[PDB]
Amino acid sequence: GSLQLLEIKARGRFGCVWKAQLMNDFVAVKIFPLQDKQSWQSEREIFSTPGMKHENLLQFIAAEKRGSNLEVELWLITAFHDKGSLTDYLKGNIITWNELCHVAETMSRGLSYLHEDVPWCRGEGHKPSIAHRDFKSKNVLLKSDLTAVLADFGLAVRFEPGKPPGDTHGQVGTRRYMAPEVLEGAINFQRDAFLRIDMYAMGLVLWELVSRCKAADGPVDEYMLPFEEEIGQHPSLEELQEVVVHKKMRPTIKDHWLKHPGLAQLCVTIEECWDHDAEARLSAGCVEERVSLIRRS
Ligand SMILES: Nc1ncnc2[nH]cnc12
Repeated sequence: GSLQLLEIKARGRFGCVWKAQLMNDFVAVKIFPLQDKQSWQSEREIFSTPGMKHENLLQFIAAEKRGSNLEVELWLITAFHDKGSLTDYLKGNIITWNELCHVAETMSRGLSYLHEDVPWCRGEGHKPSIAHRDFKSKNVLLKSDLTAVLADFGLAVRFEPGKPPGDTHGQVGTRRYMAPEVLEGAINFQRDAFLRIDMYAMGLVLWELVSRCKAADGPVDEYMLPFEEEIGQHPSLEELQEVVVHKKMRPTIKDHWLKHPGLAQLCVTIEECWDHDAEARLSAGCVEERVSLIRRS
């Protein structure tokens, strides 16, 4: 190769992302140990679906089966986004209202577009809807200009009559971002149903953005993960089930945030996104449109 590995950037779930050098540029190389072949094959099949060339989805370069028995590593080469992920960005920066609006609209744009069935993409073919299945601020990367890029499709599932998937399990996502349906183990293998599970998680990602924005007044608090403040960064299926399902709670929307006309309307939108009733949640496309028209306020 002229592929030259440089440094570890992210420790992913089933794989590990290296900054790497290719030709005169950088590329991200995710390395799967050989027991995670089926995450590498899942993830490469998603990237290989028609119409996945899109400004707000991570871009695919190559998948390499580096060898034969017991030596085999599985490499997946995508574009490298130096600015990194949204969660670490939020960890170290407080963002402007224009930046929030831009990351919110491009992030819902890339999600609505993942979610979208496109009868035909020229030279390529049918793009079915795709549910992410692990949507979170770790999995939203950021361009130089803060444009959102969705990443990490190792759990994504296509809704394509006739091309079925492999083993698809019920509770596969990061626990903190799990819709109550999911926590309770109750999930129809239907497109609308999975989409709405993604939308509950984008709701919490929106919250995270709002929580580190300069909100024309009060001080801005240090970044926390959804529910890190209520239970832990981690604690289990059982505590989330209390706080999220039984007691009905969500990350606090601060009173003083409501005195900004933009943030007031974005929080209304968040609350519809993370509604207990799955059927009451907005689609990604309706969030993209909302965000656009709030910017315009
Ligand atoms: N985790 C990551 N951080 C930065 N750039 C990436 N490009 C692909 N994955 C990436």
